[PDB]
Amino acid sequence: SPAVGIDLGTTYSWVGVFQHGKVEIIANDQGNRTTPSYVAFTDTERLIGDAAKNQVAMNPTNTVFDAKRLIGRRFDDAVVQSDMKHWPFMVVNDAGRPKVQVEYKGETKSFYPEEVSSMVLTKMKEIAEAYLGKTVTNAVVTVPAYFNDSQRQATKDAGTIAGLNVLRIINEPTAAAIAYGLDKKGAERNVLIFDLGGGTFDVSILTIEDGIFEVKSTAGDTHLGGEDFDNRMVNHFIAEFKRKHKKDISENKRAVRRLRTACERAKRTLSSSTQASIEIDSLYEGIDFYTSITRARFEELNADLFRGTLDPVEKALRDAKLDKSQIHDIVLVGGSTRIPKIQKLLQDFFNGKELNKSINPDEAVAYGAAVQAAILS
Ligand SMILES: Nc1ncnc2c1ncn2[C@@H]1O[C@H](COP(=O)(O)OP(=O)(O)O)[C@@H](O)[C@H]1O
Ligand SMILES: [Mg+2]
Repeated sequence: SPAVGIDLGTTYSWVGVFQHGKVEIIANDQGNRTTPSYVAFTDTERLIGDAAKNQVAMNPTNTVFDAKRLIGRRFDDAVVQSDMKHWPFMVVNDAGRPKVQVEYKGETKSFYPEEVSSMVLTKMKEIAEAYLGKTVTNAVVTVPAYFNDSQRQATKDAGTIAGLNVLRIINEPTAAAIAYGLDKKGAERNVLIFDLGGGTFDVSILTIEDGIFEVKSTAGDTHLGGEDFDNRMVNHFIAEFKRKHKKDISENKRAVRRLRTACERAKRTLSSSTQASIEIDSLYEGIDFYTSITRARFEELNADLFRGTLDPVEKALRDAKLDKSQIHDIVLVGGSTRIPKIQKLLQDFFNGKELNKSINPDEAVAYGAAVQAAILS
């Protein structure tokens, strides 16, 4: 039976299958290969993915995201209490365990983090069945290497709730290394995984000896990601709109959301183009917002965030007791590592060493998990 590899991402989720000697990162029936890790609840329906993300500004308190930051954790955990101040949805305590509380079809309902993630996994399952034309049951699901047993068990539980048979929970940096065949290359191999996603930055140093993976060190920032770079763009354009129209759009949640979406899309374009256009009809009080931004300006807006990603690299190397010259392979993971300045900074830091980046970095985890799922099935 087909077995799939699932990257259950903090902000975006991906599903691949290894067939015929190739990995297919599977598109949904609108052609999109990624599913935002969003679930929403309304008067009439439950919405997953982009359908949930697209109505977040009209339905903020019943639109849930970031379940991966809660999954496997206890309610009184410092990080849970810290994160809850930034979320517009309610997190309640059920007997020590955090639950998200929403209104759903006119009734108050609460869900464990793994139930929320299972709804995202249900969609991934359906996407893969739409592509394969067959029932999909077996899956390998990835987690951050620092996840503990509770978080791993809760992530497996989300798979089970979704109807998946989770063959194995494996680490995201190991999935990435597997995707590049780094366990099949010789002596010990020191591998640095540089994983910059939508909300989190993870650096891992693995050593692979006789095909055995050992996590030597991890570092990073749990609250640094692409959305911070989008944030800097949003603020930049809110200030521009105010300077040009003497109007502050900050308190119109729908306007800011439309600006944010435009900024995220401009950001992606700036990874392959030196400029990007912003085109928003009726952004605020009937005023269109047609403008542009250069790649240089985007880099300037974020210069300290980009440069600072090197400090967790240095720390991970110090903890692994390796010099930078002892790294055999550098692997780029997460959508944010497509940013040319981040690539330049990292390659410069490694004295010109070529990066592993031929696999779309935001897809490399699902790619590796798909390979592992075929091996185990
Ligand atoms: N071409 C691109 N250039 C810059 N950033 C991108 C590009 N493609 C995706 N991203 C960013 O990658 C981040 C999400 O990465 P991903 O690994 O797909 O999600 P997760 O955060 O769940 O790991 C987002 O901030 C997104 O805007
Ligand atoms: Mg990712």
